[PDB]
Amino acid sequence: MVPSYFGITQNDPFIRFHTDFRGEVVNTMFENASTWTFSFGIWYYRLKRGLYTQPRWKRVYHLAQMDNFSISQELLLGVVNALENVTVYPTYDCVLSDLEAAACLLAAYGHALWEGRDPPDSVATVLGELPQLLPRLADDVSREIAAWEGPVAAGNNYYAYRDSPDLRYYMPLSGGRHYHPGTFDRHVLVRLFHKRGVIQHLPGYGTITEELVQERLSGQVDVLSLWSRRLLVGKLGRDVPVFVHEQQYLRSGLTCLAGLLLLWKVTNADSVFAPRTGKFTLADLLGSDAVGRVRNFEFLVRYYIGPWYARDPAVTLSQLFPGLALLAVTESVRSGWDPSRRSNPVADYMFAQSSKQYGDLRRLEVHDALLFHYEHGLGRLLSVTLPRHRVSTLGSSLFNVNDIYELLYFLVLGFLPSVAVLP
Repeated sequence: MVPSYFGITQNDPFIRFHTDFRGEVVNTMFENASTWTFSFGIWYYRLKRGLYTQPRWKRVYHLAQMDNFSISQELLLGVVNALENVTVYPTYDCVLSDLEAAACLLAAYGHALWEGRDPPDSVATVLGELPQLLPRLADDVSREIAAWEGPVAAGNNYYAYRDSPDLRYYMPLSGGRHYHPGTFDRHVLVRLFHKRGVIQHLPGYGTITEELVQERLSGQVDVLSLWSRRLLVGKLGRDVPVFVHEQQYLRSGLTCLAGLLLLWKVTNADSVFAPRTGKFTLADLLGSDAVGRVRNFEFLVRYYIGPWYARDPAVTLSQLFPGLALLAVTESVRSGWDPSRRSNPVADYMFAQSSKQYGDLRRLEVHDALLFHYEHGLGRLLSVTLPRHRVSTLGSSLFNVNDIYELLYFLVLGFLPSVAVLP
């Protein structure tokens, strides 16, 4: 009964909810706002139009008024549910989120800077320090890209994973829980972390040294392992995973760092106090009755990410930012890339989540195709000359996002409504 609150933008009040932030915000919008007059952009409309002519999906998603940009609550919840699950690792034995894995890599990175930084005490503290750590990481990445050796992976992507065209599942299956040798060879973060001594021995990356054989023989033994244990023993005790051997945590953690780097880059582009371009107002979401250096990213860290992690430590980056997942997947799809060769993968996963015909394995395969697009699109967006410009272009052309204030809400909601139909 004690209400929960999240803060999205500094110019806005906090948003009240009981247990499910996104679900309750969506429900309030359909109950209090004139949704029939809204647009959610052409990407959402094209999805509605495509489904409208398919009787099964028209019924499941309660589609009505074929030539209206407005979408049903059922369709909106369907899309959002698919996006939220993108970086969820749905195995019975998943003990860490992509966010906690990213926090361990970042604490190890901070220690490896050798600048006398105050050691963080927990994942919550590392999250609190993202506004200080991410600019340093972004500077190091920019230097690593400028001095890049050998070829760049397909799509000018510096954050690429080298998977076989036949790889259909995200879970690592080589020698237990490792990805095939060479999977991380062209990934800028892995190259940087290996250069800074964050990662010392990564199976399938580089060559086995005499020191690994000596460690295996004598037992006399690593920055990543030390920081993973320090941050996660409170949560897991003795059962702390070794990221270099349970590579799903290494890969999800790296993808989450790429996601955080992109969020830090685009969220701080302009002030929420500057004159508005778009038509969205908080009243479109909650109803009329209910309502220097740019630091929009720090505001989200303190009033959204931090409080969510405190109440639900299983939270993943796609559950926090389903709009980021929609942008990244769309960037990959539009580029012509396909994980089956190395098309609506969001809609494909929505269908797999609702249909009783799909077994667990088929649903996982469709989930993993969406996640492969997500990783590729995220890497593409972060690798372009001006990431803000490409994100701005996709936002205004497809997702009804026209300024920084609308971008911030879109990233957190997975959609952006505004009055499109007026007398």
